[PDB]
Amino acid sequence: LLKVDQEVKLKVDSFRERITSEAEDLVANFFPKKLLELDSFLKEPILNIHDLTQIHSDMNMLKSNQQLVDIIEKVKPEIRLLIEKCNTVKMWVQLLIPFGVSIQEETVAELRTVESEAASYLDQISRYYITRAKLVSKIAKYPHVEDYRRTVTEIDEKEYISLRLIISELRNQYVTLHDMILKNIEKIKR
Amino acid sequence: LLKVDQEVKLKVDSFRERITSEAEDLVANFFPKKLLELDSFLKEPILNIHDLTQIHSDMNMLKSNQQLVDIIEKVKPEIRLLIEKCNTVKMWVQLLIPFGVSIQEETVAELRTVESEAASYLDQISRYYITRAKLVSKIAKYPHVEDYRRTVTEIDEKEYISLRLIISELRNQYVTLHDMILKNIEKIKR
Amino acid sequence: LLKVDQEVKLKVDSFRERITSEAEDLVANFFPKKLLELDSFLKEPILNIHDLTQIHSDMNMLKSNQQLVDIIEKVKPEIRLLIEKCNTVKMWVQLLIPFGVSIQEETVAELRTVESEAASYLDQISRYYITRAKLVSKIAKYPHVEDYRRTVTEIDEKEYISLRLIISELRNQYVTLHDMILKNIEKIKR
Amino acid sequence: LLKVDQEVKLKVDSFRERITSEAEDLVANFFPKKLLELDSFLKEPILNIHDLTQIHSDMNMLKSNQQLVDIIEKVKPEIRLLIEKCNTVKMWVQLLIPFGVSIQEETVAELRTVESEAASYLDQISRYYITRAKLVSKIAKYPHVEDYRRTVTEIDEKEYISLRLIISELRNQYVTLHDMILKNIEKIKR
Amino acid sequence: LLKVDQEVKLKVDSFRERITSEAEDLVANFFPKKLLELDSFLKEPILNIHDLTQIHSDMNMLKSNQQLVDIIEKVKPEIRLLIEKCNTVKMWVQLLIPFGVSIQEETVAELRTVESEAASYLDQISRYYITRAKLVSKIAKYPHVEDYRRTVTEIDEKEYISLRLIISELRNQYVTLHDMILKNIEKIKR
Amino acid sequence: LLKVDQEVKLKVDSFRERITSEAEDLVANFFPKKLLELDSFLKEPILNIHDLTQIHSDMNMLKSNQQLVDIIEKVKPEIRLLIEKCNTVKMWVQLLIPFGVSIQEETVAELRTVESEAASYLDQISRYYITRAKLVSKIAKYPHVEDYRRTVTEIDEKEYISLRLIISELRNQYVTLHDMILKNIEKIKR
Amino acid sequence: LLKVDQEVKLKVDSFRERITSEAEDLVANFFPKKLLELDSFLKEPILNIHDLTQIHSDMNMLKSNQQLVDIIEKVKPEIRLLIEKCNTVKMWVQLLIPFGVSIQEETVAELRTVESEAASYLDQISRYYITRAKLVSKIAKYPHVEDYRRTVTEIDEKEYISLRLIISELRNQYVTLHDMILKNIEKIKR
Repeated sequence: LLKVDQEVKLKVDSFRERITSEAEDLVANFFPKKLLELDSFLKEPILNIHDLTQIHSDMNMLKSNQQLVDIIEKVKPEIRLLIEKCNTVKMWVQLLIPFGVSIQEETVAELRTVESEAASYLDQISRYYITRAKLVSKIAKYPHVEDYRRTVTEIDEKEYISLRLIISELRNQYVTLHDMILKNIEKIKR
Repeated sequence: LLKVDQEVKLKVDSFRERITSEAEDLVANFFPKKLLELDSFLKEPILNIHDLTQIHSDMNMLKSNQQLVDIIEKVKPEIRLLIEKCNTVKMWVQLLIPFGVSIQEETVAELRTVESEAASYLDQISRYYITRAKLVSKIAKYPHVEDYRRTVTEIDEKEYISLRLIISELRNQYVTLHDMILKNIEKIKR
Repeated sequence: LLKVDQEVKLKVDSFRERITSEAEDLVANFFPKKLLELDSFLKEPILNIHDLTQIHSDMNMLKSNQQLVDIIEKVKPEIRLLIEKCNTVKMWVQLLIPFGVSIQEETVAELRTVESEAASYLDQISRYYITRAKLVSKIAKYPHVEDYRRTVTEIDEKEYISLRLIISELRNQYVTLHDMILKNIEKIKR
Repeated sequence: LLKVDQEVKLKVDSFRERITSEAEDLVANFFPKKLLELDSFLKEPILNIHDLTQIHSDMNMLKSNQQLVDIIEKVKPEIRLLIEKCNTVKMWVQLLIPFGVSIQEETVAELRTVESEAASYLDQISRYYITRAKLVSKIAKYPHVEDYRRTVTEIDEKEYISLRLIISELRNQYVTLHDMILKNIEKIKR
Repeated sequence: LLKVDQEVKLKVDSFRERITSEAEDLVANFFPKKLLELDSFLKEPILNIHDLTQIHSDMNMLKSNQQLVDIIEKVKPEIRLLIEKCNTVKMWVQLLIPFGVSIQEETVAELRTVESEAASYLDQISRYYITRAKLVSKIAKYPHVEDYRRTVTEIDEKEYISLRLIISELRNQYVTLHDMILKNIEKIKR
Repeated sequence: LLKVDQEVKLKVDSFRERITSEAEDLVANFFPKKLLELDSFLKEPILNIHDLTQIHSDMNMLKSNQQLVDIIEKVKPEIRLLIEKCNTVKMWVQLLIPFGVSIQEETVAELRTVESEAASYLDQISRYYITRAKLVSKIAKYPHVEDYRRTVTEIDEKEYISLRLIISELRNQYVTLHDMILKNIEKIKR
Repeated sequence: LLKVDQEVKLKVDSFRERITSEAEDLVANFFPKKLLELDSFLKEPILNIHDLTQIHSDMNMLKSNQQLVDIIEKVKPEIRLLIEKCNTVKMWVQLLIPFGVSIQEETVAELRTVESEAASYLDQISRYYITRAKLVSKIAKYPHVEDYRRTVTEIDEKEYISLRLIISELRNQYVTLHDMILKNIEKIKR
């Protein structure tokens, strides 16, 4: 009835071994290394501006806020890395064969939530660009209304607080995931 | 009261046998073969670009991003295959006659979820085209606003990360489904 | 207090007998006959095109996709038949007088779900026409944007995969309903 | 503290008697009579057209589909009658004084659901007119797009299947309500 | 720590006595009197028109339906009275000091629901005016489309069935509330 | 590890004492005083108009309804006072240290609901102004449609019934809150 | 299998110590200091205006309300500080290793809710600017409608009550969080 070609099965077994090796190295070495790198990034001066008047840009309908754009470019690669690394670790947890079954399900759900939240971060950076564009377009059509000029300054300041929250939250995820997977794996294995 | 013509019943029984044979071959041979093919596809250079500056396209309102379009064309057939193959396997699980009843219901629900998620992937590729079109149309109407030019570059980069996530997720589904159906079928049969 | 004219009651009893006879014949003979007809329809070449480049239509804002329209015309009568036949069977289950009561309620709920899903299929065919029309209208207003031309090709391809899914799903419903009603009726009757 | 004028109380008691008499006659005689009338209406040729090409109307932006309008005019009075008759029966169930209390609550909830569904039927007939109007208006603004012409034909065909479903469903409600109220009243009274 | 001026407390006690007296008279006398008045109103010829062709108004974009407007003016005061009277009774139930506590909570919830539903009735009369206005405005912009003329006739007929349902439902509330409060108060008091 | 500067702690303790004193006086004296003031306000002639024809304003697109605006100005300060006073009382309940714990949580939830409802009242007054403005703007663009003139009269009448409901509801909150906090505090303290 | 480089582990341990020290100082000293500062801010005259006629600004489409803008500028830094400080404390609670486990989860959930509410406050300040702008734009297009002029005055008054509610609510959070974390930490540690 159901049987597998030995040659195909052997090649599949190598895939299982490769995923396991990548996951063990990622949790043991990559996750800790990133926590140190992100903590230093928060300390850097660009993400620690005391007064938000400086981030504001000057217009007469054209230039985007250059200071904010540069911060976004540094943030985007880090969000992408968490999404790619998390997917590999999640598959390793699912592949592992085990009370123990319940613990494994909790770990997969927790990893799944981190992946979904990361996508939200990428989406919010995209939403800021479209929203700022609509308001900047509005200023040209109705020059006299002061509030339209005021809203564009507010959207720039809100993004700065938000981007710092994303970097801190990604650093939080690495330490929390590292500790949780290490404690849970011993129970899941047995 | 209720009785069936023998000739009609015999022809129906052949349909039941045909569906069962296709399902056993699909789980035992097709699902494993695809996992190997998709894993190689991820390794290929086009899906592994290190810097997302290269994927960006240059405009003066016309050409779509050629590099992204080519990647989408390769991804679409694979999503279609999972939808067609999953439907045949789901019917086999429903047809099987069996604690055992509960296990069978779990398998049908799990297969149903994979089918619905696959449709979502096809929908997101469609949404990207309509959204990019609206933003490209906006650039022509309001040339001066820089943010509108910035949003179209962002939508191209977001799609690249998303398409790679779809290929990895489809590879994840094949290994997870193969293992789950094989373990569950022994219990369902008895 | 409450009593019924004998002449009116006799005519009502004939209605009850007529509905019962139609239902028994429909489950025993019509449902099996349709499963065979639909399975052959899937095998036919029009619903099995290997490459979706062929289904694409050529425009300079006018002609709809002729190949897709012809497939839709064949699909619509089959969806209509399931809705009409299911309503008659559902009334027979409700009329039957019976643990047994719970089984009867499950059957009515299952029949009700199949009826609602069938209406969804008719609605999706309608939505495709309105959506394709809006996008085709957009191409004329903004000729230069390539993405608008690309979206109309994508909507045609998505519909082809969807229509085949509807025919396969209707075939799935007939076999599942036939088996479920036959097993459940013995328990419901007793 | 709390007491009622005898003259006012006597007049109220006559209202209670009148509602009870109308309800007993409606369930015993009106509900059965309607089931016979609606069953004959379904048999009539206008509601049984084999091919939906005939219902389609011919345009060059003006005339509504005459065949569909005539069917709607016959359907509207029947939906109105169920709403008015159901309200009187529901009040009788609430007035009755009684395990028995739970049975009474189930009957009121079931009667309430039938009343709400009937309102939905009246609403859908209204929605078809507004939707067809918008699409017919669109054809004039953009004559070349064929899909806009195709959608108006589809909306006419969908309505025909829907109107027949309403007549069959109203016939279903009468038989189901008649049987349920008669069985439940004996328990509710005691 | 916490104590109240005797003079202020005495004046508050008079408020409590006044609310109690108004509530007892309203449930014992006002609620029954209204049930008789509304029942006669339903019997009156204007609310009982057999054919809905008569309610239809004739236009060449100007006059509202005079017959419908007159019916609405009679209905609006009655809906307002239920809202004002119900609020006073609800406060009396809350003030009463008492198994008994649970019964009191059920009565307040039931009174609260009647108050909210009454507001819905006032809202629907308002919605009809805005909706009819938009459709009448549409007829002038696009004279040729017949369906726009058809929709305005349909909205008038739907309102007539709805207004009669409101008057019957308000009559239903008075009898149901009268009976429920009288039965519940004895338990709540003890 | 964790310790507090004595000087800072002493100043914080004075804040705790001040909040407690304000709350005890507010529940014992302010809440009762307001109930008497609001009850007299309802008795005043402006809020008791018998016929709603008088509130209607006469237009030829300009003046707002003066009678309604004056009533709104009196209502707004009272809604603001409940929001400010409720916040202080809620903090006192949270600060109190205690079966007893559950009673305290119920009181905070009840106080929180009253605060949220009060904000809704302020929002509805704002919505009326924007909605009336849109309809008044519509009358000028399309002078002939009578229904647009009719809707503006209806929105004025609906607001009058609504404003009286707000004043009565605020009076209801004061008596209910006074009684509930006094009964609950003895249990919470012990 | 899983092991960590000693040098990397030592650097991570220093991160854990640094976060713990910052959290203990923040709860013991920063949270109490802020409560005193905010309480004085509420006492200041600008946030205590008796009549809201003064906050209103005079227009002939141009100037924003200067008095309101100045109040917003003072409020924004305080909301930002709570978001940044709360994130550090939340990580300390998660890092702590412990009935005790349940208490820790409650504290993290409570801290998470305070962080989300703070973001809502920043969002509402942004919404006021966009909404006031749209209404101010409307006044210019349609000068005659008085209600549009009335709505802009109402939006200014609503914001003043809202900003004072934010400052009071932030002061409430500091005292509640300080007390809760101090009581919970002893149980969480043991």
